[PDB]
Amino acid sequence: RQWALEDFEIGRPLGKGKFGNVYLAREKQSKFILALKVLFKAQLEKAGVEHQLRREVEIQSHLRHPNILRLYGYFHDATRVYLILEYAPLGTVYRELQKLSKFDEQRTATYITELANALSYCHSKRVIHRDIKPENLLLGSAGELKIADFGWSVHAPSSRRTTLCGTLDYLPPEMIEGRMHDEKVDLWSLGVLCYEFLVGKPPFEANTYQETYKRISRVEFTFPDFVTEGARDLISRLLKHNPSQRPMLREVLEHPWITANSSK
Ligand SMILES: Nc1ncnc2c1ncn2[C@@H]1O[C@H](COP(=O)(O)OP(=O)(O)O)[C@@H](O)[C@H]1O
Ligand SMILES: N#Cc1cc(-c2cc(C(=O)O)cc3[nH]ccc23)ccc1Cl
Ligand SMILES: O=C(O)[C@H]1CCCC[C@@H]1C(=O)O
Ligand SMILES: [Cl-]
Ligand SMILES: [Cl-]
Ligand SMILES: [Cl-]
Ligand SMILES: [Cl-]
Ligand SMILES: [Cl-]
Ligand SMILES: [Cl-]
Ligand SMILES: [Mg+2]
Ligand SMILES: [Mg+2]
Ligand SMILES: [Mg+2]
Repeated sequence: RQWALEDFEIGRPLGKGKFGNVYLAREKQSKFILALKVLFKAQLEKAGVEHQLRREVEIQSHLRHPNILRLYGYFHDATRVYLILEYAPLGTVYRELQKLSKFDEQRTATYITELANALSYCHSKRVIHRDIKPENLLLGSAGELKIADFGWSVHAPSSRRTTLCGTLDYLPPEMIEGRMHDEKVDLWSLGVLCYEFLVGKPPFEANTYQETYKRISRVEFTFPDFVTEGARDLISRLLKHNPSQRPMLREVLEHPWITANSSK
C-alpha cells in the first residue's frame, strides 16, 4: 500500500543520478531486495522538472516487460522523493563497456535484440524513451538488458527538449534541433548504441558540444576496419537523418546480421 523510509534498510549506493542517488535497499518484513532512487525536492523545484518526474513515474508504473525495469511504487518525506525500483544485480551496460572496452558481435546483437523487444513494447503504447544510453541500460540476474530511467519519456509525438547542456551523443538531429519527433528517435539511439558496442565509442563523439552537434546534424561518422559488412549495414540504416527512412523494430529484429549473431 503506502511505503515510508522506515519500511526499508538502506545499503550501498548503486549509482549517482542528476537529482540524487540510487541505493540498494531491503524491505524490512519480506527481506525483498530493491533499489531506491532518491531525489531532492529542492533540486527538482529549482530545475522545474516536476512535470517530467510525474511522467517518469506514470509511464514506468504501467509498463510490464522482461526487458524494462519495473517501478513498484513511490513515496516522499519533507526533503526527498523515493522511487521503489526493481533492483538490477549485474549493473549497467556502461560499466560492462568500460571493463570489456568493446563487445563482440554476439553480445551486441543480443543486447540490440533485447533493446528492440523492449522498445517495440514501449512504441506499441506510443511511449518514447528518448534517453537510451549505456548508463540507463541495466542488467538483470540472467545478464538480460533492462531499459531504465524513464526520466525523459513521453507519449509520441512530442517537441519537448530533454537536456540543455548534457551529452548529445545519443540524440537524433530532430531532437537536438527542437523539432517535432516520435518513435523514430529511439531507432536512431539504437543505431548509436550498436556502433558504440562494437567500436567502444559513440559515432559522433567530439571534444566540444558544437562539433558533436555538427557531426550529428550532418550524420558524419566512419567505421573502423574491423566492423563487418552486416553491422555497417544495420547501423547505416538506423543512422538516417530522415526519421521516416529509419527501419521499423521488426526489420531490426529480422536483420540478417542480428539473426546470425543473436543468442535468441
Ligand atoms: N534499479 C537499479 N539497479 C541497479 N543500479 C541502478 C538502478 N537504477 C539506477 N541504478 C544506477 O544508478 C544510476 C542512476 O540511475 P537513474 O535512474 O538513471 O538516474 P538519473 O535519472 O539521475 O540518470 C544508473 O545509471 C545506474 O548506475
Ligand atoms: N511520492 C511522491 C512524489 C512527490 C512529489 C513532490 C511532492 C511535494 C509535496 O507534496 O509537497 C513536493 C515536491 N517537490 C518536488 C517533488 C515533489 C513529486 C513526485 C512524486 Cl512521485
Ligand atoms: O532524475 C530524474 O529521475 C528525472 C526527474 C525529472 C527530470 C529528468 C530527470 C532525469 O532522469 O534526468
Ligand atoms: Cl521548466
Ligand atoms: Cl571490477
Ligand atoms: Cl506525455
Ligand atoms: Cl567537418
Ligand atoms: Cl546542417
Ligand atoms: Cl573498409
Ligand atoms: Mg540515468
Ligand atoms: Mg534520468
Ligand atoms: Mg566513451
